[PDB]
Amino acid sequence: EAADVERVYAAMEEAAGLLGVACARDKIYPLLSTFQDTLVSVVVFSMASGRHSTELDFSISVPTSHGDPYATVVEKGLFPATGHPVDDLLADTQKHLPVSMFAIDGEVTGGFKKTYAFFPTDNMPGVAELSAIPSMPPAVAENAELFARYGLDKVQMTSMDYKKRQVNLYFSELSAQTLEAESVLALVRELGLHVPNELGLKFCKRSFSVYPTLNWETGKIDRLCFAVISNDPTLVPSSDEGDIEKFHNYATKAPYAYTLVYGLTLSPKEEYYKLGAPYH
Repeated sequence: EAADVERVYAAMEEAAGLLGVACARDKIYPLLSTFQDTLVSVVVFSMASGRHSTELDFSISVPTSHGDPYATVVEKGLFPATGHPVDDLLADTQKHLPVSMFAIDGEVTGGFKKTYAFFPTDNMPGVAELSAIPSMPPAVAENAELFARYGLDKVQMTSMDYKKRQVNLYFSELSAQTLEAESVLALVRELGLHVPNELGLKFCKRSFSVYPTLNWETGKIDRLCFAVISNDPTLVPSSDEGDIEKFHNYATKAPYAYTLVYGLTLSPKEEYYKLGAPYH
C-alpha cells in the first residue's frame, strides 16, 4: 500500500519532531518502500539521551521468508558493503541457526545502520552455539567465560551494527541473582564501564534483558545495556529533570497504530538511556 508507506513516514516525522530532530527523506524512504509488502510487521521508534538526544532509530521487522534483509539493501544499492566480516554475519546466523524473524533499522539523518537476528522463544541459543559462527567476532568466544560467571547464557536475539562493525547479544532468561546490586557492580567494574547509582541498579533489578556490545578489533566489550519492558511511561533511570521530562514526553506522545522498552546503556565514559516506542 502507498498510504502505509507514507503513513509510517508521516508518523516517523511526528516522533522525530518531539525530540527536535529533522528527518532526511533522502536516506529514509528508499529503504521504507523496498520493504513495503511487510508494512501491511513490527515497526519501532527509539530515542537516546545525552549527547545522543539528537539521534533516533527506527526498527522494522522482516519475516525470514523474505530472505536476508541486509543482502537486499546492498544489492539494491541502499548501503555499500564494507568488505568486513559484519557483511556476512547475518547470513551465517541463519546458515548456522534457526532464525525465525529478521529486522532492519536506520537513523533518521544517516539512513540504514543495523539489522537484527531473532531467535525462537522455544529455542534460544547459548554463547557456545553463537561462537561457532565463522563470521562472529572472536570476542564472543573470548568472553564466553565472563558471560557464564554472571549467568549470561540464553540469547534472545542479536543485532549487527554495520557502521560501527558491532554485534549486540541480547541475553535473556536471566537469573534473579544476576541482576542484583552486587553482581551488577562487579560485572560493570570488571568490564571497565560507567558505574550506575542507586537508581540505575534499581532499574537493572527490573531488567528482562542485558545486552553487551562487541566488535571485531579487540576482546573488549564496548558497552553493555540493560533493557526494561513496561507500560509505565515514567521509568527512565535518570534523576536529571530534563531526561525525566524528555523521556516521559516521548513515551506519552509517541504515535501508535494499535508499550515501552527502556534502555540503560553503560559506556566507558558516560551514561545514557534509550526508549523504544513501537508503532505495531
